[PDB]
Amino acid sequence: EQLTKCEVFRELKDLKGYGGVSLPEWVCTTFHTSGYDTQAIVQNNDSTEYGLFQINNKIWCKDDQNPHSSNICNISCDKFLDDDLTDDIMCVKKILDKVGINYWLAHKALCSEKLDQWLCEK
Ligand SMILES: [Ca+2]
Ligand SMILES: [K+]
Repeated sequence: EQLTKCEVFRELKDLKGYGGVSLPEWVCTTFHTSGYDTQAIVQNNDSTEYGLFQINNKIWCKDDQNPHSSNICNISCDKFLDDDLTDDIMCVKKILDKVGINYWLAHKALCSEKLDQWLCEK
């Protein structure tokens, strides 16, 4: 589904403060990672990134292109293409505990300033 700014804000609530990443940062970073599309798939050769968070199948989750992934998150990648972002968040929380916010490249380029464009009021 195609989510909006504030939908994302609501829905990423359990991520608020985890890793010292605020909700506004994540709204921005998700926007600039998947365009708020929960079914977004990016792939090459090679590797494929899945969902709101563009969680990859090289080390994070398993799929048919890389069934031999380390599968850190202990899950099928395609669980990251439905609307329940509960499992997506638990995996992002693991990406954060081991490689940090810079897995998401949009964070530093696009979401390191003008965080006022990413607020949801009331
Ligand atoms: Ca999911
Ligand atoms: K979109």
